[PDB]
Amino acid sequence: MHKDIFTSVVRVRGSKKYNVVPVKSNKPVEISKWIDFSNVLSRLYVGVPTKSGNVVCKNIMNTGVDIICTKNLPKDSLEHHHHHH
Repeated sequence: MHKDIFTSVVRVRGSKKYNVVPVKSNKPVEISKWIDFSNVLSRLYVGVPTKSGNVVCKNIMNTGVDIICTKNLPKDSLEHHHHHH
């Protein structure tokens, strides 16, 4: 229609079960910048296991837009429902 919501996969550097995180933008971006931002993420390593809606870089490429990961990264899997066999 006009612009598309940026959504890409960035590398997450750390021991947190997963390896990469799906990130999205708060505001619509032109598809030409979707590639451009993904290029940035290709040199970028997120090292924070966080909840959904976490801002990695605000004003990416100095645009005024927010890039947020919407996947929940479980770094330490501490489940205390079961004991242990």
